Amino acid sequence: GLEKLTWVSEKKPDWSNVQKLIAACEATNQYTNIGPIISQLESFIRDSFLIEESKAVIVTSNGTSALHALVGGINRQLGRELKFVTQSFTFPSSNQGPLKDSIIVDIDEDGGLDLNAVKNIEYDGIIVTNIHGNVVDINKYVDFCMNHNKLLIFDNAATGYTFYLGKNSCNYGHASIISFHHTAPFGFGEGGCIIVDRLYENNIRIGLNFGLDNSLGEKSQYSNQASNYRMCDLNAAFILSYLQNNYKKIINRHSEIYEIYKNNLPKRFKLFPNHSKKNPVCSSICLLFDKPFRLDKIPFLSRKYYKPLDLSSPVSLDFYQRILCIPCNIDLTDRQIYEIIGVLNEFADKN
Amino acid sequence: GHMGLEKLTWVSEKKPDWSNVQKLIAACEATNQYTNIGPIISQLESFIRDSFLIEESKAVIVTSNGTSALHALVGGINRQLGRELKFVTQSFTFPSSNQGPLKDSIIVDIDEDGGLDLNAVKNIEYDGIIVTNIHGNVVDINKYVDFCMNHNKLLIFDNAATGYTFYLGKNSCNYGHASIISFHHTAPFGFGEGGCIIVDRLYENNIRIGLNFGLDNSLGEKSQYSNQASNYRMCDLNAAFILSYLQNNYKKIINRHSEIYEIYKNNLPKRFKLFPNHSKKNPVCSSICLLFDKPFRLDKIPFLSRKYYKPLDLSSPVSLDFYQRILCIPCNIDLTDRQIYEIIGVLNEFADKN
Ligand SMILES: Cc1ncc(COP(=O)(O)O)c(/C=N/[C@H]2[C@H](O)[C@@H](O)[C@@H](OP(=O)(O)OP(=O)(O)OC[C@H]3O[C@@H](n4ccc(=O)[nH]c4=O)[C@H](O)[C@@H]3O)O[C@@H]2C)c1O
Ligand SMILES: Cc1ncc(COP(=O)(O)O)c(/C=N/[C@H]2[C@H](O)[C@@H](O)[C@@H](OP(=O)(O)OP(=O)(O)OC[C@H]3O[C@@H](n4ccc(=O)[nH]c4=O)[C@H](O)[C@@H]3O)O[C@@H]2C)c1O
Ligand SMILES: [Cl-]
Ligand SMILES: [Cl-]
Ligand SMILES: [Cl-]
Ligand SMILES: [Cl-]
Ligand code: NA
Repeated sequence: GLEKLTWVSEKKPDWSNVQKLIAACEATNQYTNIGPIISQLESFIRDSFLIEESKAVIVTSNGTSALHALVGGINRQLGRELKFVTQSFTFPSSNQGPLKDSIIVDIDEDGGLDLNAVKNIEYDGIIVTNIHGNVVDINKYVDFCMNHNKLLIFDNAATGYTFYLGKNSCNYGHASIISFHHTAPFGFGEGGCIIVDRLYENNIRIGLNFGLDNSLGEKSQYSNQASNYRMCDLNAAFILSYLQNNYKKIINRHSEIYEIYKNNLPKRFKLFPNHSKKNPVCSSICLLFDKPFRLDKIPFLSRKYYKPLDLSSPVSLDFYQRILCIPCNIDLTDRQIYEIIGVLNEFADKN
Repeated sequence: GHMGLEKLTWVSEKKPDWSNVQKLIAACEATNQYTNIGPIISQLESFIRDSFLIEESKAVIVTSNGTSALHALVGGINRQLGRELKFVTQSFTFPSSNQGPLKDSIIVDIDEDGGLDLNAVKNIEYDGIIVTNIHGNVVDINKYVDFCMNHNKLLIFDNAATGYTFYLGKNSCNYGHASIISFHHTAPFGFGEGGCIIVDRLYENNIRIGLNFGLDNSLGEKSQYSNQASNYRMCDLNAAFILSYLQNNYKKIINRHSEIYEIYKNNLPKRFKLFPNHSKKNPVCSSICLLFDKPFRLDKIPFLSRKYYKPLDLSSPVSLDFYQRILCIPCNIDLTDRQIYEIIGVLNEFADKN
């Protein structure tokens, strides 16, 4: 039964629908530099993911370029290269591009950047990762950054539809980013999205286009903080089509998969720390064993994320050593989930 | 009075060969591998090598866009050498070469041949230079090669707009340590977004793993991200649209762009010159770049036309002079010879009155 597990659901273009969308590009020859699909996808994300009016929805080439475009747009707006802190327990994106010199601190046992490690250092802002659809105690980060006059970015690459105190977690902090990578529940190919305070929208949007704004004619000015960060309308069509056809099923079924693990926890495993009242929509089901173990002991498709960016961060390393990332996708059967739980019970008994 | 020119577009009308694109992407549907180097990437990199004639000494590495080809190239070389390398770029170019890992590159003027003024780096500390082959025109490539050899400097050609201009019998992309090309929709060979790195094999591995955050899955637990890396890879969906467009069009684009250049070469309007170019055969141009003898405004030209490049440093005098004197005329496979002569008619009329 577990032989046919896949990391990602089988995804295939709805060709008739993708062709209908890109017909708009064919009619004007505008397939990028903000063609006719970008507004359609940004709208659909706003309305389907429930983003608030005080937030821009800005699609980009990938989750990484969503984070980098966000920072570059903010840097240009403030006339300074801002210094960010990120947690060790995250993907490389938050220590690359305009963040290549970001400060790396440990997480606390609740899965997010340890606020204790930024008490006595110089920084403009923090990046907190909501791990694989799970969310931190978001209001403790909002409150701290408010009291210290710091920018707050949520790395929601893997966290497009987990609700915190009645709204999409993407609506908290000054900004968040989402990934539409093929491996994300909502993704298809490559893509990213910035959810950000309107204060920064214009500088971020022109910052996808080297800083250039055609509407300014002769005073259009590049920024050395910008790049080519835009989403191509081809990619926007594939992602919008996948979302139109699947987004509601993904939300419901991922929540149901979470329910089975929550009510049938395997022996000596705990759910990854989460602070949502309703079940999170996960990119994988993250469990923590009570002690370090190797993946090669687990006899079905599984992974460990995230190898600490700084291998010296103790909680990050402990989590990495104890974590199991189980496939979570709309192809999973309840039968496969109960078989996985039975295998992990057996794993615990032998280990 | 020129409704015959009302239909001019900057770019040829491009539409997917849906059957060809669907055939290519069926490889992705079979395995669910649409990115992270799916089954189309090797096919597009092979097609570019065989079609553009890239030597076996060079890796062909596709990327998300021409800007990411340049940035992934520099980020991979930075990782291999163990430091953030200092590049000089020319003011008369696109922003890409003063962004990302090049955000602090040194900017210098061009000489009147359209490339980086080598006399301007006399007393600078730098590791390499980036020279822009403007809109398919090439610089005296061997001048730059000899200089970078004598001075032990890395040489990158920004060929964003220059995928098939030959210098001494080989594609200009084959010269220096590396070049990059753009498959942006606005590029003759482009469709949507895309880029390509042509680079000495010495750097191939660091650049390829640098598309994937510096991670190498073949190292297992020793796989290690680099702060010099990013997400720079080309999505196989994009590879399929670009490959299909190249397969159907690249030979016609080379021949037709050469034919269009030939008409301008033999019917130059009064007081305009061809942008400087050092190839023996006609270049393959993203636009026909003419220099008027005097500064002028685009709003005097009664047909679709542009100016490139606004100088990155507006205190670069040769760069500003070119900008003020340049006219970038549409060059694509939809243009009729009849339209080109109506354009030259308009530009003689412009010249006599300015
Ligand atoms: C020397 C050099 N180096 C690097 C790069 C970076 O490559 P990449 O990252 O691929 O853009 C470039 C890129 N040059 C290109 C760039 O790709 C494109 O956006 C464009 O810039 P820009 O003129 O600012 O873009 P635009 O105003 O939106 O479009 C130019 C014309 O192109 C038309 N166009 C534009 C997009 C489209 O989908 N279809 C289309 O027909 C558009 O209607 C307009 O008529 O031209 C540049 C010369 C370069 O020239
Ligand atoms: C916290 C955080 N922040 C930022 C980003 C950056 O977003 P983006 O720039 O979109 O990747 C991310 C991205 N995380 C993702 C990333 O997008 C993806 O490449 C992947 O990384 P990695 O595990 O190194 O890649 P992989 O080894 O190629 O693929 C993981 C699995 O996914 C399967 N896969 C992969 C690609 C595909 O097309 N189809 C497919 O089935 C693949 O077969 C394998 O089983 O997972 C990360 C968790 C993040 O987790
Ligand atoms: Cl809640
Ligand atoms: Cl679908
Ligand atoms: Cl030659
Ligand atoms: Cl075609
Ligand atoms: Na054809």
